[PDB]
Amino acid sequence: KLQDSLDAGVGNLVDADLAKESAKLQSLQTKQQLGVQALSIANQSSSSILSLF
Amino acid sequence: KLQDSLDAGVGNLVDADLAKESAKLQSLQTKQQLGVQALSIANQSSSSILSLF
Repeated sequence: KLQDSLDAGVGNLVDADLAKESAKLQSLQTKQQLGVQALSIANQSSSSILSLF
Repeated sequence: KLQDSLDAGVGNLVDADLAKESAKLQSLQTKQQLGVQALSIANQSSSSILSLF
């Protein structure tokens, strides 16, 4: 019983809560796609003054 | 007879009625799977605004 107690304790110290991780993964993936789109939008800005000449 | 009565009293004090526990187990498993589906639907919420950009 004491060994099972130490195993449950080590699991309480280290084990991750994966159900949080799935939601944070989905949010971070959507944020990555939005950041790539924002990078393209920022990249377009330089060409607007090409029409000036 | 007095020992039999004391054992019956201890059983009345601590023992559980498992027939209620069976229906509670079925309802709780169904509620757990429904909560997992609700969690997935909550995780999908962020994706809708990618279409706007």
